[PDB]
Formats: sequence, structure tokens, C-alpha cells
Amino acid sequence: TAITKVEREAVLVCELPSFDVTDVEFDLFRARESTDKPLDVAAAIAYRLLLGSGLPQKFGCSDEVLLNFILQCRKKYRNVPYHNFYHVVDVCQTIHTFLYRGNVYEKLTELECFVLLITALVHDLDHMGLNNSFYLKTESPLGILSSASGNTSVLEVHHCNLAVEILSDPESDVFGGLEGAERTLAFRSMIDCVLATDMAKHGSALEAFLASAADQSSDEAAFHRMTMEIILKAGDISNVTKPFDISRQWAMAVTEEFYRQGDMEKERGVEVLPMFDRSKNMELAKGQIGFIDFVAAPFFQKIVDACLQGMQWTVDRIKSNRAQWERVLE
Ligand SMILES: COc1ccc(C(=O)Nc2c(Cl)cncc2Cl)cc1OC1CCCC1
Ligand SMILES: [Mg+2]
Ligand SMILES: [Zn+2]
Repeated sequence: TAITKVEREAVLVCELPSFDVTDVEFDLFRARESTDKPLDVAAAIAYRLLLGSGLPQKFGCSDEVLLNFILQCRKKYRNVPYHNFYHVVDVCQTIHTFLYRGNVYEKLTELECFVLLITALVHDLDHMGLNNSFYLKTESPLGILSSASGNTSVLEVHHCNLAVEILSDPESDVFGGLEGAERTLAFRSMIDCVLATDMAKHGSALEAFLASAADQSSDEAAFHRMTMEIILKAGDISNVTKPFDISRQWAMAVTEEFYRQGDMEKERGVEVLPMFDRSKNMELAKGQIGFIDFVAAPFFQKIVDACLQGMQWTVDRIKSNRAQWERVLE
């Protein structure tokens, strides 16, 4: 279904006064509250980020095709508490800061940077607020296909299907100005990156990045592809790297989405992990401190020390946020 001029214009009128979408302290929550059309403000933010990068122009992507693409993506996000359009616009904004404030763009081609910013916006398409384990536990029809065809990444394959669908329309094909090996690389790297966001692949992903970083000269292509995967993963788990009040609001949203999954599991009589169990009754800080200690702090420290020195602020902020969660526990 084609994007209309009227849908484009409602995005184009958002001027985002008092916001700098390129800054590491940018507050998407404040942006959403700033008007009564937060879906338009979010789309404008994505649009300004992509155009501001100078990348779509270089790869033959018109302003209009870019905006159509952003709006086709937006239509395929659901009204779930966390994995909605605001999460992927956030991931897009965050990756922009890693590339340009954290100087990770130096490690990548311009095309790879363009693909990363585009891929941020597709990477969770039509998320329903249930994780891969739910579909597997319940033998949902919606994930029988995945296991039957040799992959457990039910959601991520689904996101890729839909990204390909959006891009198949010339009106929203942001890769339509590419040809040959470049067009092929855009699609392949986009899909590799989305598939790599499955946290069941987190450990192997991180360890494959660290290996290629320790020896970049031996296989440049591999290092480029792994750097893209790790930066999309970094954007995806970046909530704990933000100013505390922003970080706390993301944590509230993730937790509500998890609890809704847990409630559906109780309805089905299947297993509910404590992290998903509304009845255990919080507290927010305990879950955050745990996620920081066991997942997020070691991830950012390892990728920063290995390679990505310009992203040191992520480690600093994680440390800071952890201390604040400790104070909230009294
Ligand atoms: C804002 O705090 C969190 C942010 C993100 C995630 C998280 O697991 N995100 C994620 C998910 Cl849920 C699925 N695939 C990839 C990723 Cl990165 C998890 C977070 O904390 C959870 C909630 C209680 C402990 C873990
Ligand atoms: Mg995902
Ligand atoms: Zn995501």
C-alpha cells in the first residue's frame, strides 16, 4: 500500500526544536512528549538522522524514497510496550552516535554505515512482544516453520522477510540506487546483521568480533561484517548506556513487555522464568543491575578495549547507572 503525500507531510512539518538528534544525551522520551504526534516526531528523527549523515544522497536514494521507507517501516511496528517504532528509531539514533561520535565510521565503508542506519529501522519489524522461546515453548504455528527449516531465530527471520518485502517496492527501496556487488552487499549485510540480533547468538557473535578485531589484516571482509553485527547488537542493548532517567524509562518498558509475555505463559500453563513473572513484583533496579553485571558491562568493555576506543563513554555511563540503581535500592 503506497505512502501518501499527506502521510509524508505530517512528518515533514516536525522541526524538532530544542533537540539535537546527533548527541549522545538526546532524549527520545522528551521528544515523544513534546507534541501530540509522537509517531511523526519519531519518523522525523529517523529522517533527519539519515539525511544528516549525507549517505542516502550518495547512494542514489531520494529524500522521498527514504521517507516512504521510514513510513513503511513504522506501519509494521505494533503497539507493544518495548519492541515498537520508538525502539528502532532509538537504535538508529544510537548507532549514529556510535558511528560518528564514537568514530566507528572510520572502520567501515560509507555503504556499510548507510546499511547500518537503515537496518536499525527494520531489525524488529512486526515484533509482537513475545520472544523466540515463547514461540518454541508453545509450538506456535508461527515458529514451526523455523525449526523445520534449520534455524531457531524465529523473530529475526520474520523481521528479514518483512524488510525484503518493504524494499521490493521501488517507492521505498532505499537500495534502489545500488547495483551489482553493492546492492548484493547491502542486502546480505542487512540480513546478517538482523539475524545476529538474536541473543541466542550473543556469545558467539561477541567472540567472533573479538577474534576478527585481534587480527583485522588477515581478513578485512570478516572484520567489516562482524563490526556491523556488533554495532547493531550494541545499539540494541544500549539502553543501559544512556543518561539514567532515559535508561530507567527504557527499563520500565522492557519489563512491562516481559510481564505481558509471562502473563500469557501462565494462561497457557507453560513455564514462566522469574524475569517474566509479574507476581514476583519487581524491583526494577535488581533486574537492571543483574543485566549490567552479567551482560551489558562485559559486552561494552570488551568491544571498547578490543577495538572501539571512541565508545568509552558507554562503559563510563554503565558504571554510573549501576551506582544509581544501587542508591534506588534505598
Ligand atoms: C532496559 O533494560 C534492558 C534492555 C534490553 C534488554 C534486552 O534483553 N534486549 C533484547 C531483547 Cl529483549 C531481545 N533481543 C535482543 C535484545 Cl538486545 C533487557 C533489559 O533489561 C532486562 C529487563 C530485566 C533484566 C533484563
Ligand atoms: Mg530483535
Ligand atoms: Zn531491537
